Amino acid sequence: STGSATTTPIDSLDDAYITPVQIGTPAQTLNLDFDTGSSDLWVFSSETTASEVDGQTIYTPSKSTTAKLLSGATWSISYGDGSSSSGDVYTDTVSVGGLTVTGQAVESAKKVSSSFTEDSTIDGLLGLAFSTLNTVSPTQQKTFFDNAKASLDSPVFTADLGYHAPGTYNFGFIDTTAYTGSITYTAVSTKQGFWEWTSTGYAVGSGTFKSTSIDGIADTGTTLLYLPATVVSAYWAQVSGAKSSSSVGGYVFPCSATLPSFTFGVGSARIVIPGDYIDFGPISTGSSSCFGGIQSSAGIGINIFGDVALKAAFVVFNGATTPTLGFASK
Repeated sequence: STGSATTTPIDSLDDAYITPVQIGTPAQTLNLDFDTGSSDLWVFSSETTASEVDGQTIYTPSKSTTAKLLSGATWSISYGDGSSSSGDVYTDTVSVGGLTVTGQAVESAKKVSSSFTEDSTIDGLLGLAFSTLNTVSPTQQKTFFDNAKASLDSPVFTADLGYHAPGTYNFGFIDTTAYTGSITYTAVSTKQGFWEWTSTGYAVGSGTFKSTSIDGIADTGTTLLYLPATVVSAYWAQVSGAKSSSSVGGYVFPCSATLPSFTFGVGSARIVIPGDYIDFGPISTGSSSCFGGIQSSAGIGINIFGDVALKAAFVVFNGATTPTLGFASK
């Protein structure tokens, strides 16, 4: 089997991408944030505290003839940005782009943190990291991909995120028309539960490539590119007037600037992030100070190849017995 679904930016900045997901019978379609940095499929629901729902579409398990409460199961998650959610668990039929999993754990939120409530465009998350990170207790549950894998034509999914435009998540096949050149594959460590890999270096604009190992995670659920402070300083030094602002929370730059590209290495291959992809717009409405799309990871503990990086590539998440990642230009 295969599946293919379009993923759409939630706003004009590509702050996140939403993909429609069919849950239950008859189908209830929710727009979920596919997140290769986490491993829970959780949704706003008829069980979510009413004051914490503000425009999201909800899953109502009592209206699904295939929903079954997973007795005694609860979940609770906290993300790297400070947000969190928790609740109970159903199993139900879940389909993405024509690919159907029966008995998928659907984690129904009873509580969500304010950042979720405040974003009416995201109805929940669909985790695509390794199932070892799934938070369901006392019996950990499998991700959608883990459940589908054995049925897929090939045990892979691909992320093809658009810049200021829709893109595609495919399951079970490589669309060889979706990229240019070849796909360069690189080793993955699953020891932390992430799609963790090592970039071979970087360049700023037309500058020389710096060969240096940068361990990080391929994370579709993170907006920005978080890299070591040395790398980030070298980038923003090429933007007149750019500076790190403690009060804003990162590097800012004059909105009048033209940003240089940023290149990262995948083996001997190179992925070029155009400068425009690094512009996240005014820090507050009407400001002439703009927020940068490359930020320091120094306070995180891990480097994160988020959407800023991934949207410049066609990315293969190869879930073979020994997982690997592939990157192609497009």
